[PDB]
Amino acid sequence: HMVSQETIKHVKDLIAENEIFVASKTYCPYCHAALNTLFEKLKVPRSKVLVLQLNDMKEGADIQAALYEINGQRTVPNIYINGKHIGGNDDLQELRETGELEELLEPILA
Repeated sequence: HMVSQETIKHVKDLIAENEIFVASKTYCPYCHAALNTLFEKLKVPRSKVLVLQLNDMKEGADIQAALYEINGQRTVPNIYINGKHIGGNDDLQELRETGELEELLEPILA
């Protein structure tokens, strides 16, 4: 219970309001891997995805701490698709490999 309810609600809002939400950082190899998969490989429209660079926001550490409380993950990339917690790049690639990611992205690509 490290973070304010204000921050928890704000992060929950970002998760709910955006088709895809990706918590990221600048110069983050695995963040780059996940975004390259989404935008370049799978051609998800960039305008449908909210990407935040935590290290460059005042509220950055606060947002990261909120995500830890919400989903138990402490690292970036931290991905949500259609309100559902995906995880990091490992998780995204695993869903891709089974064919699940295709079905998760379908309603969004429409």
